Amino acid sequence: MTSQIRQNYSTEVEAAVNRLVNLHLRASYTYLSLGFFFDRDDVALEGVGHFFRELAEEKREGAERLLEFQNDRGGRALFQDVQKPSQDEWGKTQEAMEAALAMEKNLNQALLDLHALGSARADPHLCDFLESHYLDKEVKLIKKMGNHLTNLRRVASLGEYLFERLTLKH
Amino acid sequence: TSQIRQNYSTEVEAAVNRLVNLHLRASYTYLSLGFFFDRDDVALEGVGHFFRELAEEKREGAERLLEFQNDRGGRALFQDVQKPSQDEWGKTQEAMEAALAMEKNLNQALLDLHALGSARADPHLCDFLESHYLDKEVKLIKKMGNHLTNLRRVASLGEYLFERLTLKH
Amino acid sequence: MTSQIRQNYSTEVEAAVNRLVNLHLRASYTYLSLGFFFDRDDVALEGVGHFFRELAEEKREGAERLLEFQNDRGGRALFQDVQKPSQDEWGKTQEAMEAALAMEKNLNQALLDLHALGSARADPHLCDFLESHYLDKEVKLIKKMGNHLTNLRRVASLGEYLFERLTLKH
Amino acid sequence: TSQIRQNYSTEVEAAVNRLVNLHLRASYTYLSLGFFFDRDDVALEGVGHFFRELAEEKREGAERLLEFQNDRGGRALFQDVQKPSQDEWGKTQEAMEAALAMEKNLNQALLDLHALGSARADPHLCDFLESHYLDKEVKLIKKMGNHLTNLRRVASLGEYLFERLTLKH
Repeated sequence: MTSQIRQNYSTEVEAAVNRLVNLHLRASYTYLSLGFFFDRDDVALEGVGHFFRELAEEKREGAERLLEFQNDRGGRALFQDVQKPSQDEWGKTQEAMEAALAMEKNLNQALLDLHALGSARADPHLCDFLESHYLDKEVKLIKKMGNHLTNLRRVASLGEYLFERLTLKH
Repeated sequence: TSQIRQNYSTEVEAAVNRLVNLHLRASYTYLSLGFFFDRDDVALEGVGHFFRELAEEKREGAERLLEFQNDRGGRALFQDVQKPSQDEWGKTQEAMEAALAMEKNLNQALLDLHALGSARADPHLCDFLESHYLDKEVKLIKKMGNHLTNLRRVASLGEYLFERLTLKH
Repeated sequence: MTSQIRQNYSTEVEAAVNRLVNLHLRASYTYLSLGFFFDRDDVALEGVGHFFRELAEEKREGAERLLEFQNDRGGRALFQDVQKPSQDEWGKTQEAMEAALAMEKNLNQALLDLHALGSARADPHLCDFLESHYLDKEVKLIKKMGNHLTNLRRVASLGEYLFERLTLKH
Repeated sequence: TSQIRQNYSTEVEAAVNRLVNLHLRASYTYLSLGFFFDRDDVALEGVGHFFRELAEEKREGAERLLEFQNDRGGRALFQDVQKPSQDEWGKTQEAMEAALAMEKNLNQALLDLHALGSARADPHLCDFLESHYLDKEVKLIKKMGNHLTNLRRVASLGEYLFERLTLKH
């Protein structure tokens, strides 16, 4: 059938929002894997673990907010398989932070493609939603990850422990 | 002409005037609805309060659009506020369908004004409409869709129960 | 690789905890799908939606607690694909509650299988953890779902709305 | 022969006595460790406080096991508490490895007592051990493993930094 409330909503935009919800769920899954990898007994870096566990929660809230938006606009959420994380062990915190930065840059590129699509179909509500809820948060998180990576390259064992102790915990 | 007018078009100004007129007429229709649902032969005060609040919201929208028109250097031109389309609105389901259609038309007018402002390169107007008008409209349309679904679900007795358990509290 | 803290922990039990984490994640995914299906404009039962959204949170906390346990015991978490929910649309709230009850009973059966496995391999900490954190919660949730199903069969349109209004909180 | 003894075995009673002795010996060793780490030529007061707290935890464990033995109708038999296995414990990494080995031995003894009580069908003893001894022991072993990983990571200067930023916090 057709929704009674659906207005100025495209099927392409709806599929793109569904794919974005899947991407956000996959990112939350990867961050859960990272956070639980970093509290292992042979890693023992609980600050990095808390960082990634908070990022997993943030991505989960993002996916749930995108689903609420999809429901508000008259679209039907179609859930897909949440692909497992790309790695089982993430090595040092620098490699893990580089992987997280690449993943958020890909998520941001997807957000920007959805914004360009919504601006093409003249969907101002979708673009305003993405701007007020997704774009600035993402650039802030990418800047924070760049700072963390710079400080990790600076302290590069002992420097890794000092970074986890004095930067991530504080 | 005005000393403060900048990046403001005459087409956009006329569109804002027509939009404040649409908002005033929608507030008028919601006032008529809320006072129809308070009659002694209707006696549904929850759905009456619903439309009485919607009339206030539409009036605030029209006044905010007028403040915007004044802030941008435009001249507000007021027109006749056409009387509501109906005197009696029947059951609450028919009235809620009429309100939903009216707000879908209002949201379509808002989107047309946003497209006009984006074509004329008026970023302030589009930002104003996005931050103040679009999301409120989609939220109200979703609420009206939920109300209509629940009204179709309960459909006399179901109407009273909907007004008591959903609209009143 | 011969972790320093692993003691009285089996590889079979570790694989079973991993499968349980995957089952809990799949259940949380299914409950998220349910709670967002019950918030559509053509369903409009936000009480049932809130119920299922709260259950998805509980399943996610269960999976995270099982992962914390796996880390505490010296096991390595292996993440798999989170299979998409079994249905896209769940029909009436009675069919959806029956599906949720079946899923809860299957999750409880998996928990009991893991408890029996841990008792077979003489793993007292695992069985104590499952008893104090998972079994009673499961039987309470199953009893609540049985009560909800009985009341839904009792009120069986108008009865569904009345059940969502007077029984389910928002 | 006691009036309250029920479902209590002589084997289980002897095992609880041996476990109380093991807990007292572990408390003695942790006391020796904590007082070794506040020496003037060690000067690591954080890792000293760590072991001073662990000694108190083992003392509470032994006293709770004695209270349990009294509650079940058994007669506590106290034995000699052997001196700690070392007088000087070297660096904090060697000392933490020794503490981890002692904790794993204590946990293995707890698991043997649990298996014994489950063999004699003593559900109260197993429930007591599960609710009071097993989870605490696995948490302490995980904490010691994390401490050892961080000590191997920072490994002089790294040892001081670990005692300052991890143990004092």
